[PDB]
Amino acid sequence: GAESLTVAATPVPHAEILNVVKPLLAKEGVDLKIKEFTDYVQPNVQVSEKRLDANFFQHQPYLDEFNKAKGTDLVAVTGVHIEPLGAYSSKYKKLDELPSGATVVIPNDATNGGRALLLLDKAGVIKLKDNKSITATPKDIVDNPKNIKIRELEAATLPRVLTQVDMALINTNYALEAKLNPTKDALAIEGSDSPYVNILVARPDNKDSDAMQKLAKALHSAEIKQFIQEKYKGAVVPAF
Ligand code: MET
Ligand SMILES: [Cl-]
Repeated sequence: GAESLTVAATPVPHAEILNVVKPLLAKEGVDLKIKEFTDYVQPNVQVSEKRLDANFFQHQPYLDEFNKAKGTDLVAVTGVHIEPLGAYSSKYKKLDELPSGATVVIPNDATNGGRALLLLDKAGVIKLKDNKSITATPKDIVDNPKNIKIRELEAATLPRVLTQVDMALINTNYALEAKLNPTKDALAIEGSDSPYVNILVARPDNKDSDAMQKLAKALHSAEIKQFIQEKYKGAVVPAF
């Protein structure tokens, strides 16, 4: 009979990708059971608490910081895709239009906050210190001529505050659920050669299990690459 494999995922793109791989896995004796979560904490907690076998929602910087903060030992299995992060505005059409004292909201977790600040640096809105890392904070800003006010709120909440700020830097999974189009709507956007490949994550006990390996291989398949390309039209970039 089939091997059970339970995977927590954010709904878009992750759970969509998993729904498309699920039949391929069934044909290799693996019964993939997908559980959707809307947040960036519970998928890890569920795996670490031995409730689910794996998850698919985060990048490696986030994982490493999560294990540090929580004292857990979740491990990456394979990389799947990149979601270049965009800056969105309901009020302005290009960065040059941002007013003095503009409110710019970014995620309040260490890695996605740092990532957002790095995009602001790349786009020339602010400048970060020369020795900055990818966990930069607003304290690391060395130039802010427009006196931008950097606001920090939980990642999932940013689409809901978009109309109440001048600009928001929104994780693509959340942007796509909100019907934002990163390639058309973004005022600035990351490149895809970045630290932020989204990874399948599991535990030491199952990373090298037969079922886990079959899932990992399916997630590098030509078929999944095609799905990602046609479905997300460049908003989600295959990492293989
Ligand atoms: C929980 S780390 C952020 C994950 C999100 N899908 C991104 O790539 O931006
Ligand atoms: Cl753990």
